[PDB]
This record gives sequence, structure tokens and C-alpha cells, in this order.
Amino acid sequence: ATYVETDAAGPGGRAYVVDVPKVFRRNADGDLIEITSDAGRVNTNIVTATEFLPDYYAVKENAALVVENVTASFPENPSEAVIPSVLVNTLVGAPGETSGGNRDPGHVIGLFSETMIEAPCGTAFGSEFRVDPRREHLDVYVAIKHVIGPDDQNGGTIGDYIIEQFDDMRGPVQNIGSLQQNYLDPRLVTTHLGGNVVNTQQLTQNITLTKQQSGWFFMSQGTTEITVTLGPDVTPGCHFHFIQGSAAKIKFAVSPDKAWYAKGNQTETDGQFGECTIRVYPFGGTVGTFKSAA
Amino acid sequence: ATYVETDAAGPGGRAYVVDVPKVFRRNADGDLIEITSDAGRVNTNIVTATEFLPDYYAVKENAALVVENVTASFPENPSEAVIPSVLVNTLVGAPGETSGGNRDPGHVIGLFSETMIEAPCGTAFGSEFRVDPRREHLDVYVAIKHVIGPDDQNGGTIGDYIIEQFDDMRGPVQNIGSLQQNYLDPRLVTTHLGGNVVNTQQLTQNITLTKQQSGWFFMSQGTTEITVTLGPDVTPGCHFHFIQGSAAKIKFAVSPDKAWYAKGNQTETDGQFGECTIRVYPFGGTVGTFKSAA
Amino acid sequence: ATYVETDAAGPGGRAYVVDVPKVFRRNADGDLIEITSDAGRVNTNIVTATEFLPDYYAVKENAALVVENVTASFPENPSEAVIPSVLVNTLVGAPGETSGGNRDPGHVIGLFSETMIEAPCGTAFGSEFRVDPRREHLDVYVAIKHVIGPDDQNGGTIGDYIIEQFDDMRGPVQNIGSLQQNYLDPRLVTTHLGGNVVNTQQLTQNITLTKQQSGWFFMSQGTTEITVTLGPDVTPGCHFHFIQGSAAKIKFAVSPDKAWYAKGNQTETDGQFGECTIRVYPFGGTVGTFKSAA
Repeated sequence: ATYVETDAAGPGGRAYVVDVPKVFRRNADGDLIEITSDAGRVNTNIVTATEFLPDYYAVKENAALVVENVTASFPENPSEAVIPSVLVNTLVGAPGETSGGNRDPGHVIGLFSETMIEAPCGTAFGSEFRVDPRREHLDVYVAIKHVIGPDDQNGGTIGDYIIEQFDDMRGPVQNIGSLQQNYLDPRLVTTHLGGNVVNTQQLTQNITLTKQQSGWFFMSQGTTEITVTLGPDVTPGCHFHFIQGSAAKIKFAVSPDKAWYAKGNQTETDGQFGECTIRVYPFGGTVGTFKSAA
Repeated sequence: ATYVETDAAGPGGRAYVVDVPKVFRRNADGDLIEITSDAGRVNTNIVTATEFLPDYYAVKENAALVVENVTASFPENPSEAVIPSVLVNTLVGAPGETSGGNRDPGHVIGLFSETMIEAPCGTAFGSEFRVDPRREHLDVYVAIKHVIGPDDQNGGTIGDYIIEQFDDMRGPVQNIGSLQQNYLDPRLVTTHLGGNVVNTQQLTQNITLTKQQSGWFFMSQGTTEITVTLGPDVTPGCHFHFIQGSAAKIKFAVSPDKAWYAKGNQTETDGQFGECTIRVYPFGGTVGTFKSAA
Repeated sequence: ATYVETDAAGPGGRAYVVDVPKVFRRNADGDLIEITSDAGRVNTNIVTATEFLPDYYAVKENAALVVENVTASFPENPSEAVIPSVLVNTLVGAPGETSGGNRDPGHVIGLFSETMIEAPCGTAFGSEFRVDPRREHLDVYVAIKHVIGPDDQNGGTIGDYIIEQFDDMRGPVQNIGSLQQNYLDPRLVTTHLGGNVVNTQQLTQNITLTKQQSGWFFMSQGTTEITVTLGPDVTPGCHFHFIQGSAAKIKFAVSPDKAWYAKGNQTETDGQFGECTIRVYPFGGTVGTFKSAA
């Protein structure tokens, strides 16, 4: 780190020529930040309790970190450049280097959002996506977009890909009152071009159907009769399928608020290999479509 | 000053360190210009975008906040820790105290994303999840991965959990053209294990089927003749189901751009409980499977 | 350069000042790179990860950016105010001005996540949402929402509002091992009121069924018989729908691992307008519900 006379600063310029690729790390209130082109790292904030002010300025003044990006092109030349607001670039391994990596026990996270709740709270939001078309027309908006780079530039191989992955914690977690997934606006259309898989189970004891049992396949296996009771929590719209693979018969019952509706008033399957489709319609309309054993 | 083996510049080290959080540089005029930077909790950027350039180095030149996190390890000792590029924590209630909380009117949000529109905009992205396997092999990729704390370490309870909620805004918004959820790659293998609910409708008058009503279960009610007309918008591949629960007949009509197809050119139902399943197919092939009344 | 005491770094502050307008760094190749400050926060970090420590305090040490929000409120008067943690406000055009814009080739991204791979890796997460109810009870939690400003506040229009978009990259991308979307907790209940669209195709030669083809509709065209073989990859819980669209019969074959199962061991459709519903059940039970040609 000296002042030298070099041509890189001009025909006869002078410069400070610190001679290490990892130039000044700088010391913040405890940590070496990075090259002297960065800012503070750890941010904390405490908000003051107030009333409901559903305004953008109000939530801005309550926010802990505010990032805003404004683009202003000319009317003659509306630009076509990609303008992200927040760019999080997770990188593993230095470019041009074949050193190290991360193993299975650990994992790298592009963005970790953790909810820390220990006080009585009404609702908590993990994310939110709002669009405000104040003045103009937007041709198309997408909340979540998935892009994978073409193989002509990326020679790597991805063994497995998951769009969305949800584990099971029936043992470790019991305090969840109810977990669901709601789409209250039927305007959307699901253009699912792939396959699908549904749950299946074999019945041997009498069961009470709820909203979770919507749509699986039931196998009546055993010798004693198996009774299925449609609980009051079952909502119109779901459907269940039953097929008998054994000699045991299948009995059906409904909640008092549901009135049985069937062709011929049949309350059980006719025989083995007989199909039974149970469908629920508004104001408690239970319809059981039966198929002959033969 | 001085050069140190900090180990914060990789496994090797050998970086240059300055022991104060602010450094400066004297320009030609004689006044100091800061080399470093430190912004508060509010950040603002204005960009005069040039022509389209899909280069990551060019892309980061327009972002208002760029975050990188590089993981480096020895080739013989790959890392096994967890490396989140960005960590955001939403804490309610000071630890060691249960005082206070948030009711229904106020909702704590881990991450807020929103947009204002004031100029003609082509398209807008609420998020984007890219991946570039530039050189090496990656085993598993996950876009969104939901985690619930185990109850052995969590004495509290969660009454309701929603992995995704989309409300209905029939009244408040009417400027939206279409609502879509596209999966343009049939190579996707969706795996489900929960339940499903299908919207159900009771038909009583003339109806022109569109994209929104696809996949539903329709009920024939009343005595007057009910006609279902398939408009041009109905793309191939959609499926519809109809059940005649009364004596009202059901007629089927197709747009002139496609030809109706059924069993024996039967363009109507046969009677009560005569179910018709309509499946559209390319080249204008609209097939209808008709079920006998008895 | 020497540390000095100046007011330019705050009232009664100290700094590290270089007395030359140009400061240079020697990179790994010996070239000189000028050190300069751009616009926007460039928060960056490099981590030499230790062993696996799955603790919040431990993991927070490896984050390039940490945001902490504590909404402590009084016990007798809990708050009812919306309090986000990270607020992102991307907008186009200043309020009150219609000048300029951004056409379709360009776009704005609310949060541009990224992931570059240069070294072998085990697991990568695009994002992660976690809830930790240590002490108290939470009423409702929703991971991700979708809120659109009501028209009484927004005067513009939206063309398309895509909840989730996934394009097709068969050409550019062929190094992907597989594409999946797994839900391995059966307790989940979904309420999809919108339309559902699946993939349909017409057979022309002998084919082998895969997981991607589950839940599709097929028709046989021509005169030569077409053989459909269930591949070894087929697992229990799938379903396939087949209809003979022409005079050519469709023969059914099963891999040695799976066992064929049908009413009367009917391995092919009798004639045109026949129906088959092939469902795979535990222990390799490939059971096919059959409907005759008529």
C-alpha cells in the first residue's frame, strides 16, 4: 500500500495501489464488512403500537427496511431493459475454481423467512404480492415465475427438481388446529399438463369420513362388515370412490343434516368388485352411484 | 492498515484491513469523497434504463439492492452448514414476556411486495427463481419449502395454516382481463396426497360454457329445456360433466368452428339421471359420452 | 494515509483518508482495478462454512443480510396495526406524470432471486418459510397471499393476473433429471374452485405409460392395433382413462413387476366407443374398470 507513479492513472498520474485482490475489508461495529463498496449488514427495528392505517406511506413508516426502485423512460423510447428491484444472487463455489461445496446435511437458502411468534397474535403473513393499476394497462402480470438456464451455457446436471415440497410432521407436530389450501376465486384456470397421484388406503374397520378423506381410494378388506359414516364437517363438492375387493360388505351412513339420495334407495354395495361413488351436493345432498358386482 | 490472514476472504486469507468504519479520498478539488457507504432503513434508486440487455452484470447495474453470498471450502473438506443469502425474522413479543400482540385489523407480514403503475408497462414480475448449473452437478433444487417447528421445541399452537390463499374480488375489481395459472411443461409430475373440491352448479336456463366453468359438475333443475352451447373460446382438452336430476331435457350445441361428436349422433340426453360427459379435442373433436337414464 | 479526526465523518468523528484522487487494487492477474462507489446497496459476504449447526443464532452468522423486527406491544392494549418487516415498493413512472414506460421486451421484478452453481452441491433452496410458535397460540397463518387493489382506488386495467407461471424449455433445457411437485402430508385439504385442464392425445403407435402421462385421455386412431405397456416406473395411486376412438383395438400390457387385473381378464377393448379406467393399487394391483364398445 504505497503511492506510486503508474500509467494506469494517466500519462503521468499517481495512485494508491494496494496490492492484494481482497482490498480493504473495513471494520463495522464488530465485523469485517467486505471491499469498501458495501454498507452495514445487521439491521434491527422496534415499532410503536398504533391503530390500523392501511396506507402505503403508513406501512412505509412502520417498515424496518424500505427498498424502492423507480424507472422513468422517455415517451418516445420506453426502454426494454430488465429492471429488478432486489437482486439476491446466491453463489456456491468461486467462478473458475473447483474447490469445496456443500454436502447433504447442510443446504443453501436463497431467502430464509422465519416467523418468530411467542405472544397472542391474530394473523401473520409470510408474504404478500399487490398490484395497483392506477392509470395504465398492464398486458400480463405473474406472481411467481420459474426460469432454468439453457444447457448451451450451463453444463451442469440437476438430479432432482421440486417446485414445492411439503413434509409430514404427524409425530413431531400436533398443535396445528387445521391446515388447508384455499382458492376462493374460481376465475383462475389450472392448465396442468402433467400427471397426478392420489392417496389410497385399505379399509378394515368402521371409519368417519371428513374433509381429509376427500378423493382417496378405499379397499374394503376383511370379513366383518365395514361402516363408513359421513361426518357433519364434510362439505358439498367433494367425492369419494369405493371398490370392494373382498367378501366383506360395506355399509354407509350420513350425518343428520344430510338426506340420503340414491337410485333405488341402496344403502350398501351389491357385492364384490362393486363400485360406489359418493358425491356431496349443496344443502346436504348425498348421492351414491352404485355399480353391479358383475 | 497492514495485511492479515483473516480467513474471512476464503480458506487462504491474506486480505487488507482498515480498522475504522469510514474511509475517504481527497479528489482534485481538495474536499473529501467517501469510498464506503452506509444507508439507513430507507433506500431509493432512480434508473434511466437503456436498451434491452439480458446480462447479469448489466442487470445488477440497475438493481436498487444487490445481495451476494459466496460459500468457499477446501476440495477435500466440503462444507456441511446452512448458508442463507438473506435472513428476515418477524418477531412478535419481546422474549421472556407475553405482553401485547396483534389483533385481526393488523397483520404482521414477513415480506411485503407491491407495485404502483403510472406509465404504460409491458409486463411485471412479482418474483423470479432462476438457476444456472454452470459447471457442476446439483442433486436437488427446491423453489419453496415450508417448515413447521416441531412441538417438542414448540409449546404453542397454530389454529390455522394456509400454504396459499387467494380471495374472491368479484365486486371490488373488474379491470382484470383474465386470471390464469399456467403449467406449459407436461414433463412436470405433480404428486398430491390431500383432498380436492370441485365447484358445482345447478342449471336452469340457457348457458354458454367458457373456460371458467370447465371441470365442474352441473345439475339439471327445473322443467324448461336447458341448452349448453360451447363457444369458440373453449380450448381442446377441457372436460365437463352433466347430470339430469329432473325431467328437463338437455340440448348440446357447438360453435361452427368445431363438429359435435357423440354416440350415434345423439345430440340430447335421454331422460332423468342421463349423465353426459363432454370432452373437447383438437381438430374440433367434441365428444360426448351419454349415460342411460336407467 | 493515516487515520485522522475530522467532522466530515460526523460530529467529532475519525476516518481513514487517502490523499490521492485515484485508488487502485491489484487483482489476481496483476492488473489494476480502480476502486469506486456505485449507486445502491451492494451488501455482499463470503463465508467459510463450519460444520452443521441447525440453530438460529448460529445460522444468522452466515447471512449476508439480516433484518430484525420486534413488534412489542402493551399487554392491556395489544396493537391492531399492520407491521411488515421488509417492504419492497417497485413502481414505474412518477405520480401525476404519464411520461415514458416499459414495453413488453422489458419487465420489472419485485424480487429477482438467483442461484449460480460452480462447485458440487447437495441441496439448494429457492426460498423457505418457517413458523416457530414457541410459547403462545397463533390463530391463523398464511404462507403466501395474493391481494389486488380494488378498482375504487385504482383506475387502470390489468391484462392477465397469473398466480403461477411455468413455461416449456424442452429445446433449450435437456439436462434436468426430473420435474416434481410433492405433497407427502395427507392432512392437507385443497379447495380449487377454478377450472381444471389436463393433457389429451391420440395414440398412433405402441407406447409405454409413465408418471407424466397419468390422468390423461387417449384415443386410438386408424386400423392397426396399438399396444400400451405400463412401464416399471408406474406406482400405486395413479389412474388412466382410455377410449377406443376408431376400429383399431388397444392392447394392454403390464411389466413383470406389476400384475394385470381386470374383470374377466379383458386385456383389450372390444370395439369403438369402449371405455377403460386403469387404476394402480398397493402391491402392484393394476385393476381396470371396463365398459363395452356400446
